[PDB]
Amino acid sequence: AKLETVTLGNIGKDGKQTLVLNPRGVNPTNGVASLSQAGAVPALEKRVTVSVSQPSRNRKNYKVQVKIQNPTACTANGSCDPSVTRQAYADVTFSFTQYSTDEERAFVRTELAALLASPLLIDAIDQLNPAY
Amino acid sequence: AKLETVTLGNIGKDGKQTLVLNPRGVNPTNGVASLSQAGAVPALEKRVTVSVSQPSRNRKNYKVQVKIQNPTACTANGSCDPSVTRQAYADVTFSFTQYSTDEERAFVRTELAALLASPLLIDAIDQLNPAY
Amino acid sequence: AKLETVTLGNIGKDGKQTLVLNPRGVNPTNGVASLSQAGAVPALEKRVTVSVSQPSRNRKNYKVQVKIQNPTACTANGSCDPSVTRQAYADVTFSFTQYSTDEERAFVRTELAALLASPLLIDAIDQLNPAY
Amino acid sequence: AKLETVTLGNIGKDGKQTLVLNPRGVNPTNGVASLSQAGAVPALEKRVTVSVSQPSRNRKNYKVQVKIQNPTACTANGSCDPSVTRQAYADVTFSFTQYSTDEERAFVRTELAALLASPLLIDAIDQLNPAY
Amino acid sequence: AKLETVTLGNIGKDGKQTLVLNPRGVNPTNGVASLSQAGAVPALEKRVTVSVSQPSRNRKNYKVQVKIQNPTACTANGSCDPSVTRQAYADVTFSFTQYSTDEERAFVRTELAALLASPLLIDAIDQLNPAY
Amino acid sequence: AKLETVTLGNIGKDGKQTLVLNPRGVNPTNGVASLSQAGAVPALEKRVTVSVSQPSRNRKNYKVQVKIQNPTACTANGSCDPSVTRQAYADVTFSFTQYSTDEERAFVRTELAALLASPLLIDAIDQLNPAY
Repeated sequence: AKLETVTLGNIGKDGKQTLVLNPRGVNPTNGVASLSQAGAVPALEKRVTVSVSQPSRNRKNYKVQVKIQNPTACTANGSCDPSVTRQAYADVTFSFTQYSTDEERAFVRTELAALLASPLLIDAIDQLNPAY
Repeated sequence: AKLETVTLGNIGKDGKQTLVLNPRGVNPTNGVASLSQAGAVPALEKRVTVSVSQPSRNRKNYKVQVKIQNPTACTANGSCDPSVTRQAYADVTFSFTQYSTDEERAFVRTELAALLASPLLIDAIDQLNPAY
Repeated sequence: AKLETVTLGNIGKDGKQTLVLNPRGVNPTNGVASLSQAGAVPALEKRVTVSVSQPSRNRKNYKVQVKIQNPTACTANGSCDPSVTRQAYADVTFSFTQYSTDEERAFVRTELAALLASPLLIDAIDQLNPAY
Repeated sequence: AKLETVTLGNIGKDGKQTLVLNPRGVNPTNGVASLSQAGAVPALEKRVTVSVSQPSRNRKNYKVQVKIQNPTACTANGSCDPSVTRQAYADVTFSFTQYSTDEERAFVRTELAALLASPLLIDAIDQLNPAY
Repeated sequence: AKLETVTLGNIGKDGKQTLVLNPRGVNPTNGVASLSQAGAVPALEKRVTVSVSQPSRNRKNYKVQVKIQNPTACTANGSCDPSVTRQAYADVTFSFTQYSTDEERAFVRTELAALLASPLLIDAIDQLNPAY
Repeated sequence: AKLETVTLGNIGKDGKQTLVLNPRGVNPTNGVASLSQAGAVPALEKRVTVSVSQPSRNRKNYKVQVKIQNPTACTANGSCDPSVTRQAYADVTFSFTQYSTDEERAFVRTELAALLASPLLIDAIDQLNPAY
């Protein structure tokens, strides 16, 4: 699409947070758009990436994949600038036949958005206990 | 969580559709919960799967992964029972340090759900045109 | 150029048809812009692609190449969504020395456009009989 | 068709030039028609060539291809007769199924002629800047 | 940034010249933006290029590099269109840790700009004699 | 030139800082002049270096290159003297034919200084986002 500044609301465990992702570049040799929460230092800011890839005689399917990467920082022992002490990642990969309709594709996008909101996925992701 | 019958609403290109996923089994040797829209014949019904997996000395990270799979069917040439004529898949994989807080995990989950609703991701998925 | 939505008229055997090509992305790893007649399903829509490529120590010449690809579809045997039952392609490849003037290049472009309108090229492409 | 003398008008950067291509032969071992602006010396005259080639069990497709070759000359250093000091080439290759209709072929030819007049294709060829 | 038309003033040995660099394209397979003083023939025009490159598990540092390339042309012996008879190149490469602040980067940028105005660098570049 | 103490003003993100570089030596086996902001401890001070190199039957071109190296120090972990916890480097490399005029070289030098002040390069170096 148009590589706007995308800004998500009603985010978080709260239900009441927000994230502004400014469009920190497009192509990096490898056809991947890129966004990131304007932060103190490059190493420290949340990120997202989106890429679509037309089918090449090799893999015959359209393939969209999104990636989230949130670093967390600690002003580690008595030092100065903070250190990244772990990262939480997420990435989806959609796969669609050349012959799929946009109604089909849109259903999959929205089905996953609804599924992430479900009580089952909340205990799978928030609480990390499995499903019995 | 508890392996309920999950029912997603406000789904679809419309914004006004709904999906009931009935809990068609749990463990299949490989720790994967499993649901499916009760449909005419096995081969023909929407699916989802959920798995979280504790870190084992090998991979040190908790890893949650969801998978969507929607067959689309055609009452193919002058025959009887319909055939699957293509499938649209999606799958996410969350990755969290052993040392991450649920606020972090829940934030990643909700950011992805909000991002799937954003205008940028809609053109990537529904319309498959990339980001410029 | 600016990746506008290009809209060609007075097209066709008629001389009286029109084609709107909406700019379905730019870079796909391999510097190829891309347009497409917004159509029912990905596999089914007309396309064009444009690429220029500066000379790199290897090939000393600027090289422009455009590509046309029109699928033609049949609601084949008593099924549903139609199948692509053939494609007609065309592609030009312009080659210009680093030392060429734009008048030189523009002449070649317009000569080829004029040549495609000529009686000789019409029997070569439309009617497929050669030239005697 | 008939290997007439073809004469292209409204050519050039101007829009107001013309090219007379006189039919300097047909077959040269390899079924290639051939034209040339009657010029001072063989090496110095603009050319075009046309070939169609019936499908042979090898390649199952009819294949038409046209080739432009315009040499540019300089009465280089205080000498006599001019030299070719570069060439600008263009060539198309059409590819059509045995099962294609002339309407299909004609649409491709006219689409390509229309496309060479478009503003986007002008910056790729005349100004050589790519598409963003 | 936005790939504007950059126009540098107070340039040159004089201190009193100006250079218009028009944005002749962006990506050419390898993520390199590109500008050039619109000149007679491609081979003959001044150029500049800019690239940033996110660190990839390989090289852990952000790396920005700018490149200048000015051909000089001679209406070479008794000919026509001139030939390029030498080029003067310059290229910078900035290298920054992921954990650097923009104040740090801005300091290096402005330090290098001030340093090119200094009396010492002028005898190194303009006059090519070393430092004693 | 004469290896003066160079002192750059109007430096920095501010535009309103200054840097004194005192001439801490010349030759170190490999013909490299050398300067540095007098700082607490060797490991901790800003640097610059300049070299010209006459062309030797090998590389036929004069080649001037400047290098910036700014360490950043943190009175890290409840210790004493600080440690260098990252460095920001920059280096240019000018390359001139034996047959270049100093006006050409001076133009490249001043062209690169103006270019570091331009709005485009500022977003490349300070903000690290590329050009679109």
